[PDB]
Amino acid sequence: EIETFYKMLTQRAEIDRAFEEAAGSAETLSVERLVTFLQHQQREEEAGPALALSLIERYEPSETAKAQRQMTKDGFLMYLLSADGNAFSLAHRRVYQDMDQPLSHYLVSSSHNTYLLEDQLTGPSSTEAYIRALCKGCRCLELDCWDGPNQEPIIYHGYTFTSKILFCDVLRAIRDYAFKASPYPVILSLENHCSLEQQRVMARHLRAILGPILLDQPLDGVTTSLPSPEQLKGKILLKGKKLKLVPELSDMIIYCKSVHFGGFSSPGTSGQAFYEMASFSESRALRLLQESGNGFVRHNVSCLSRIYPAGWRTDSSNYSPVEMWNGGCQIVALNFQTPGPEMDVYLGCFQDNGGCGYVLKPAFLRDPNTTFNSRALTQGPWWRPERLRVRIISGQQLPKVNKNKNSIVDPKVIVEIHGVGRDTGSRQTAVITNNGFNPRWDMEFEFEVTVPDLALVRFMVEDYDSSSKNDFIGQSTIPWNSLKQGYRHVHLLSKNGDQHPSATLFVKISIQD
Ligand SMILES: [Ba+2]
Ligand SMILES: [Ba+2]
Ligand SMILES: [Ba+2]
Repeated sequence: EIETFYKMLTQRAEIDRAFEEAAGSAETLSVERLVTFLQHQQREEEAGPALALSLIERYEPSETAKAQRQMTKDGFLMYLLSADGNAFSLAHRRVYQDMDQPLSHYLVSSSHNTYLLEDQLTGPSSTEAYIRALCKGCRCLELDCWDGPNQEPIIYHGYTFTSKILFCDVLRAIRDYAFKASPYPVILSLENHCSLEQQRVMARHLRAILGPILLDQPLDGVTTSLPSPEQLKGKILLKGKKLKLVPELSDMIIYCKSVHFGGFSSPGTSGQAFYEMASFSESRALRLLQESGNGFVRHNVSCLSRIYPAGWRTDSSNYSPVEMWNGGCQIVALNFQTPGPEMDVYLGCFQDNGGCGYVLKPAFLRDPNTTFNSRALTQGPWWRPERLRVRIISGQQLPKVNKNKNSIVDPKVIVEIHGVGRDTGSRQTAVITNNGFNPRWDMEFEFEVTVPDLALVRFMVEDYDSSSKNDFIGQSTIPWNSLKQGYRHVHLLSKNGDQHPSATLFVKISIQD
């Protein structure tokens, strides 16, 4: 029993099976057999002895098998539960993309009314709100500045009862955390309602506090395009109105001149300058995407566009970012403080490219001569249908969503495809009753995805309730090109984006053209 029970608890058939298939009759996987697994099952492109051997050196527990270039079932499991066994590509968990193009070519992690911790009407504001966001990799922040007592500018939500904070205190927090998560440029959106004098104060604080991090002069030779993330590495840049407004501030706006949306031109008239940025509410954006989908896309190739949540979302709720990304919208601002599927998708996207906060758009979204319109799909390089098969096998140590600490979870799994409208889909498994430790579903879903470059696959686990809304247990969102094949574990995250140390899903993924 102290083995029976013990090791029976700690025992997974699906794993046994997998090893068996891999290893066949042997009690061990030889480097050769492992390589075959890595290739045939895991579809690793760098599949080979070098890979195999590192996996064994890295994960094999038996000194004998290790020394002898072999993997036991235990090392097999370790591997599968490791960062290498993660359904989210380990290789993409480091900056690996081209960081030398104009900013407008990247999707940028952006926050809305960053200072807020809760609702838009009366909740608190705090420097913490800025620290958190920056710690989640956010690059684009928002400061709503108003005149404050003692000639000290404050920040809060204009015309509301939201609590207040100091512009200067905010600046220090930003300075301290701007690059804790990424070395790439941070952009500060200043919504300026300050008197001339206090505007002067702001400028003083900016210079004093940010010091040399602040970008206050154009980049040398940057003439026809926005600089690249690499060129602006380690810098903070301001976005706002440029010449009611003191020069001290206006002179600091370099590549992000706040501008009213004109329309989409083409030549050197109308469709704004690269160093100028327009903003669109959630609604206007949709309509524009609705009527002038390709115009927007094309507009977005050389220009940065900021989207922000509809005014009615006083609860700080969030819209779906995907719909904006499909149009090439880069600065899609969300309420970082609000847990939900929207932020789940948001942070899944930005976990890519080493989580640096700048994720390179697909090529077709970087072609000024683009005929793409996610809303009216025609043939083009973006069209590359794939057949995805996901098998939800089992779950391991699913957290109790909390509740009257006595009931046991009755887990079910939902799998969703987010992307161009035609690709969006969702499927769910059955509910296993009373088992969060090791529910087993062994259910498979298949999805057809025509524009994978814009897709994301999301796994969600709920605790089923007949009497009410199901409790969210954990989640994980993976960008299409980071989705690893074969047998893998999906490491579940909490509402708040936190990693759940031992809560996982064991799955088998296969992608075929
Ligand atoms: Ba604002
Ligand atoms: Ba129960
Ligand atoms: Ba329940």
